Amino acid sequence: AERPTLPIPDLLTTDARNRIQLTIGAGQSTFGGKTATTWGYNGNLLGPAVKLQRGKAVTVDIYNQLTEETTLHWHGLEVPGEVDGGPQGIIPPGGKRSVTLNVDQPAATCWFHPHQHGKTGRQVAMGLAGLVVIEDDEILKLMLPKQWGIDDVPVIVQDKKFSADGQIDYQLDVMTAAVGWFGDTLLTNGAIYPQHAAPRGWLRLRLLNGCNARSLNFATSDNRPLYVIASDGGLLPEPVKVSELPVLMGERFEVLVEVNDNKPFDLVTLPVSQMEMAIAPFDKPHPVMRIQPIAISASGALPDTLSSLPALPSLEGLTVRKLQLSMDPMDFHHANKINGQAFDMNKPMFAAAKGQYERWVISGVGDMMLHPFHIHGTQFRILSENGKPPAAHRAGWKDTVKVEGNVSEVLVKFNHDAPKEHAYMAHCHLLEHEDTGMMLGFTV
Ligand SMILES: [Cu+2]
Ligand SMILES: [Cu+2]
Repeated sequence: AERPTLPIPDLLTTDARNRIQLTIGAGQSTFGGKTATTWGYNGNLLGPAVKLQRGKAVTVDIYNQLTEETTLHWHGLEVPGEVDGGPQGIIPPGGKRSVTLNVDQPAATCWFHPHQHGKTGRQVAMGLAGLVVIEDDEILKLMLPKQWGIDDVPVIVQDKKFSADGQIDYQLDVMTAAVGWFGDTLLTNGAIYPQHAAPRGWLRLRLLNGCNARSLNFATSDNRPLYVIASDGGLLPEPVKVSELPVLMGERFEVLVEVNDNKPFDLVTLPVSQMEMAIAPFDKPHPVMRIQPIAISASGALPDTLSSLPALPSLEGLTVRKLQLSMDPMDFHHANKINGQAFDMNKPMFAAAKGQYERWVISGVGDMMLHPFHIHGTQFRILSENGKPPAAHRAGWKDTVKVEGNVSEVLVKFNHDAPKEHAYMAHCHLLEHEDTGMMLGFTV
């Protein structure tokens, strides 16, 4: 048995009447010979890549065929509260939901997943995640690698814990609420250590850390560089060459990597400093996927310049908001907090100004856990990350910011409304923390 081929999510576009159908359902997937019940969008596991065009409205019809309630959140999309599919956007079992997305942001890889209050971790663990590929008039002029599933590939990396029966083993209990749900089976687009057939020249990887709790650190088996071309919210001004790429839960980077000879190399994840994430088999470099070159040459290029990043404005005069994350020293369902309160679906913590720059200061000072802090409804600028100026590859458009025993500062603006009944969320994207209170709503 050769390694399995990397599964490629289907590139899903609008039909005749500008509609997209998404069915949330249960099926079966096989993992190392053993069948398991899994959940998928438009299939058994994970989901398709929804492809939107900047400025072209589309309607998404969502059918919930699960045995519990769900929501469908578009992680990274600047859309109104009413289509954002946070915990208020309940779709009951057997239920249907329609949403109009009017995409009004630069080209980027976003994603979608459940946001059910207290169940998100379980619902992502069982298999639900999809991709969103935004294109605009600018990115297509660049001549990047762009053959979907050939030289432009999504890489959804996820660990799972299985019971001896072969079934996914999720439980949100008093330890998971603290440290997060993780396992020793690493999945790459839902496959174990797949291989991807790549043409000579530039391979474009759209990396997503789709793990509940585990952070990742991408490198190559032979330490060839990754050229970072994009972050969560789209293109950097120019490529940032790195030898390793840390990626928090819920973050996307797009990287070019060279396929310059006929020899296979792996994309790996390196050991991380995170409570209990460096236990074997993550105590050494762990293979993510085998890149197998084909003698085909690909025309994609690494442009010396990608885009223009607008100047930071003056920070004098801007509203400051302080967000203190805290974990109850020892009811575990409400142990994690922001500003001393566990998520109340009913009571938004504050109202942001529409179209007005704000500085949000997020503080994990008082514990040493990793909190990838995610704000809905915006692509922001990181001003300070964990008490340093941001790394070059992290200094563009971001929807997540590291908070780990220190203080981060991001420049935020909300171009779209979110009323009380469909508030935006701001939360830790360690899903078990989210599910145990580490989240607020806010209005616009
Ligand atoms: Cu989000
Ligand atoms: Cu957290």
